[PDB]
Amino acid sequence: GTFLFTSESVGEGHPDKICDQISDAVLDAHLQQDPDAKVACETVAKTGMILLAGEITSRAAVDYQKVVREAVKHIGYDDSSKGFDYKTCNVLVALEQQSPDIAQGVHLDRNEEDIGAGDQGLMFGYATDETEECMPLTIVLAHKLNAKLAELRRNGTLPWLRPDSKTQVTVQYMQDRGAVLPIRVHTIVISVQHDEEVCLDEMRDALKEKVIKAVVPAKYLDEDTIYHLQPSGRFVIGGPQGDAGLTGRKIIVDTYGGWGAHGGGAFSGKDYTKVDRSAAYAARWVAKSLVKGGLCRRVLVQVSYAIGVSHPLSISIFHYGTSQKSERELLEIVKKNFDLRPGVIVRDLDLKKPIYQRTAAYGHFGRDSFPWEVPKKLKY
Amino acid sequence: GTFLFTSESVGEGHPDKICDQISDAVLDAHLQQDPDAKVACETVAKTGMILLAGEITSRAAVDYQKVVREAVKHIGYDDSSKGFDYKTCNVLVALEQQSPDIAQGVHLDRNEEDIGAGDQGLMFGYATDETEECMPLTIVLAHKLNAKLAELRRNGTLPWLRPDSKTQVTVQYMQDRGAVLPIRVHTIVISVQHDEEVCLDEMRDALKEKVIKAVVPAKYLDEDTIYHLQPSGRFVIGGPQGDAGLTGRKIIVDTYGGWGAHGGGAFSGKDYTKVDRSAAYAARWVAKSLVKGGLCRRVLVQVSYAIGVSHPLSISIFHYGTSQKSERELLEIVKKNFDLRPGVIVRDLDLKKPIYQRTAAYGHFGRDSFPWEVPKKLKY
Ligand SMILES: C[S@@+](CC[C@H](N)C(=O)[O-])C[C@H]1O[C@@H](n2cnc3c(N)ncnc32)[C@H](O)[C@@H]1O
Ligand SMILES: C[S@@+](CC[C@H](N)C(=O)[O-])C[C@H]1O[C@@H](n2cnc3c(N)ncnc32)[C@H](O)[C@@H]1O
Ligand SMILES: CN(C)c1nc(=O)n(-c2cccnc2)c2cc(Cl)ccc12
Ligand SMILES: CN(C)c1nc(=O)n(-c2cccnc2)c2cc(Cl)ccc12
Ligand SMILES: [Cl-]
Ligand SMILES: [Cl-]
Repeated sequence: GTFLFTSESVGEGHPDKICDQISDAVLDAHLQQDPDAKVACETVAKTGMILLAGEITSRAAVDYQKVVREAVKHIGYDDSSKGFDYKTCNVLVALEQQSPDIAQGVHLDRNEEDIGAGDQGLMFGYATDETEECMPLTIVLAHKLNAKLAELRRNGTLPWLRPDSKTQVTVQYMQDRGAVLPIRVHTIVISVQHDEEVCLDEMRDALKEKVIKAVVPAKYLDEDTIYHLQPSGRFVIGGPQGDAGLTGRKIIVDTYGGWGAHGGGAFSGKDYTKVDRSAAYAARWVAKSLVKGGLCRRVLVQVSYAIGVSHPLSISIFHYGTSQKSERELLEIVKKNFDLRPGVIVRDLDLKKPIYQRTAAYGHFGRDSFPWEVPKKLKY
Repeated sequence: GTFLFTSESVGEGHPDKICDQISDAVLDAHLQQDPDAKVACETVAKTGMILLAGEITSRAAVDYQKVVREAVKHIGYDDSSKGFDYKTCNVLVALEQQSPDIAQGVHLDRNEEDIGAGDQGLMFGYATDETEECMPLTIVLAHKLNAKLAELRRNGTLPWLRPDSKTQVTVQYMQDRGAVLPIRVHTIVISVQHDEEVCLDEMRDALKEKVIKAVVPAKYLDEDTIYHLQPSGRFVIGGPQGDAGLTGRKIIVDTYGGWGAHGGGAFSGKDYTKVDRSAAYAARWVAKSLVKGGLCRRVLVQVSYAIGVSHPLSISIFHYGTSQKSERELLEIVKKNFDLRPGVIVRDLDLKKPIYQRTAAYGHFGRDSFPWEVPKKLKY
């Protein structure tokens, strides 16, 4: 019954993640002034460049240069020695209003509760009782390794660190009637951008002793655990200079690390009417409510929409064999307890609040008791 | 045992898909001259603009203006009345060489068979016996609906059609010990860009009679099937003008339509050393080989890598209950029959061949007998 499973995560300065965080900084800036802003902000990053491209209709007055540069500053790209600098990079803007054809079909002259979905699409929610926060251990550990690197960079413990990083964790699990039980960590990868002066051995020793041991419980690590630390051997060039980044290119890091499923939609840079985000958050809320409600140990929820239509077109449940109730019965419980119209999700999950930049690194789920992480008490 | 499942697809002129096709036109142009080109070409599309951003090291001499414009011409954006024109759009290039830090850690001075993975990451392959081509019926039908729209546009049957389209199909399935059996089509969505003169009723009638009936077998359609045809009511503005597109924003349309799983990596614009593409193609090849070999009715394969390391870090199998063999036994059969080092996959799947633009619309799998679609005869 033993098997392996692998998940990855990336740091705040990974170029795709920079784009997600800037897209969400833009969204938050609009929502602080206009809770009903319609935002579809894509970000592209390459050497010396942040480009914003997309569609925004809003009553807010947003200074894009300031918002972009402040987000890059927070990430830590503040000097040409690091490969990118918020003070001196190019910020280019290609933003137009939302298509009036989309606006008239989705929200114009619609009662909020009855607003149409902002697009068609499919979305999934997942939860697993293997951790208290109901997330896969593989991705929780991968996120925490990136967070630890940023913590040691910011407190000056390891001043050779730069903001761009990636981690990957392979866990060996056992299973019991579809539930999964972590046994040990089989393999860890860490790659992180660094300065020109630190040597490989110093970095590898610090990554094992100050990063991995500070995050992964010793009970999961043994003589057979495989460590791939700075496996490329050199990572001085990094950030957008090493690799072009785009918004919505880390959708699996944003969600379940390979577990569960994904409908394809990106979260960052989108207001609640874009069901790629709101319905995925609601589906996480449903899945976590079923697991914390004791109805199943693990569960996957699919939902889908048509542009301009409020009610979902389909809802489906997969319990991996971890419920005594059938998937049909669980689906009936979901339909009796949840209303997944976007105009209802916005109220239940408070989705006009400008907390989106906080979601754009380290995963959107299993952290900070955001509304979609607080289970709903189920009646049946 | 009945349940619903939904998948979507998009047309060649969907703005994200335009980007994938241009990224792969660039890759093919390089591979036609330099089979060993290192390509990481992202594309961004917004009103009047194609931007190329990324990293290419190649001995080829490529005329980016010609390659981009020819790809847009093929798609059908050839006039300002359609919202985008290959003859007159802006083509901007932000392409640099591959990072020397990546090159030295991945491939420089390495025997080809022993080249390192071009990045860390996780990838999945999936196959299902529900169709001859071993793909989910939901996504096969969704792709064929987009192909039919492009066919009727190009042959002048429905001259009001434009290249930007989306479709979505919900199938009602039965199940038998983990295998899935399609029963009927529950809901179909079609949204397609159109000219200013055609009315909604004309479009809805043509979509049902000339598109859906020409693709979906009548046995799946009944009095209860729900049709959402042009549900937004108006879609004159389209393509990049209606919505900014980016490479690698249709990764679920490119693969299994929500079924199976995804590791997060985008395919288009990348040469074989980027395991996001090559290892996902090899994992599809493994999954299809297990199903066509009669070992299981449905199967999921995970693989993972570390940058600079040739052998995968992990391989895992999930058979959904559709094999008499355990997942451990199937994994042993996979390890005895396949070598998933990128420098071996390139040879088995002929991945230096410039056929990538052909993969960049209508899904990378279940079509055209590409090498990853030809099962390997298994020994055990
Ligand atoms: C390996 S790059 C993708 C391939 C790249 N576009 C190329 O031209 O080969 C993906 C991510 O890996 C990380 N990376 C960049 N340079 C690296 C290096 N020298 N060693 C390890 N990881 C690196 C960064 O997080 C980057 O965004
Ligand atoms: C609905 S748009 C995404 C949201 C958009 N960025 C916004 O500003 O609201 C996603 C895709 O839907 C399609 N689309 C564009 N305009 C549409 C319309 N008026 N009706 C239906 N689908 C449309 C195109 O394929 C487009 O790429
Ligand atoms: C309990 N086991 C054995 C697994 N549980 C899962 O949920 N999935 C899985 C993950 C994502 C989508 N579909 C299924 C697995 C996937 C693989 Cl490749 C291997 C093992 C498992
Ligand atoms: C056989 N049935 C009942 C299903 N089979 C699947 O393979 N998955 C599935 C799809 C993707 C990832 N993990 C699992 C399902 C997912 C849902 Cl939400 C509902 C039903 C099924
Ligand atoms: Cl990456
Ligand atoms: Cl889209």
